[PDB]
Amino acid sequence: TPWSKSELVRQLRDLGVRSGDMVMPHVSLRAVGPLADGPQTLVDALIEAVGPTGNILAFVSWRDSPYEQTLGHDAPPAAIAQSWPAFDPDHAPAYPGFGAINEFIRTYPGCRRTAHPDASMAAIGPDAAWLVAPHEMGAAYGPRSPIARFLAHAGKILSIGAGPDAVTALHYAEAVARIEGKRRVTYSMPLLREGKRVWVTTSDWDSNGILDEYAAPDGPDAVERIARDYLARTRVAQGPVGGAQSRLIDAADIVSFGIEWLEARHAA
Ligand SMILES: CC(=O)SCCNC(=O)CCNC(=O)[C@H](O)C(C)(C)COP(=O)(O)OP(=O)(O)OC[C@H]1O[C@@H](n2cnc3c(N)ncnc32)[C@H](O)[C@@H]1OP(=O)(O)O
Repeated sequence: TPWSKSELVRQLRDLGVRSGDMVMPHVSLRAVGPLADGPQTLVDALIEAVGPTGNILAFVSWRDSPYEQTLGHDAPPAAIAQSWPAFDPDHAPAYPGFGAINEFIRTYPGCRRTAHPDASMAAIGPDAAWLVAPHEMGAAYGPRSPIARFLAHAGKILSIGAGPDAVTALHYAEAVARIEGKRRVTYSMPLLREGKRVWVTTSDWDSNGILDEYAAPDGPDAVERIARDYLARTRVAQGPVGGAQSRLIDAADIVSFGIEWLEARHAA
């Protein structure tokens, strides 16, 4: 029998979600189980849990991000630059690999979208416009990014049946950690400025592994190793959301743990 919206709200209340919270969810819909009206039931429950003054922030990215097609080039290759669609924030579908719930979040009425096509975040609430902008190329997940403002607003990370590798907020820890040999990447994104399509090439921290030893694809990255060490040492509210084992993590605490984690293992 499918979970109802009221049942999910009660579970979110037991986990510790309160009205007015700023919550960032990472969801495995298969772990949640069948819902009354599909994935929209969980979206409605999250919005009711945080209340009218609460906020939802999701890393949704973009289904058609030309990341690999422009990686390692000082400019988009000719075939990519001439035909790739421009990133239209209010019309770009989310990246499916990060969870099918994100396409329901980004299409919710009133949801805002950041202008960074590869690191695009979706936000719902009174602080959505403040979270969503600015999000310029070269500041994907570090300072001046929605994650940075999320960390400065007592944000909570809601892992619903998702693995420790999904903690997007830990990309901020990699960005500011004073360690040696941090990996950087160069790619190009097609932006939409005043209806005109503009290619922007930038360099930023490698979000697929900040260090060489964490960047192998077979393959736990620095995010997974930090999150596993954190969850093995920290008391965190845990309980069911639907059929999924869930965690409500203090974002500022796990990021401070991540900075100390990286700086303790690598010289400056
Ligand atoms: C450090 C970083 O930044 S990592 C980047 C950010 N990544 C994240 O946030 C990921 C968080 N989520 C996770 O980690 C999860 O474990 C995942 C997404 C990787 C895998 O979990 P899954 O449950 O297998 O994927 P998902 O959440 O999308 O749900 C899949 C179900 O939704 C279904 N579905 C897909 N689209 C729709 C749709 N429009 N309508 C209804 N159902 C849909 C799929 O068919 C599937 O159902 P099925 O069992 O019948 O095949």
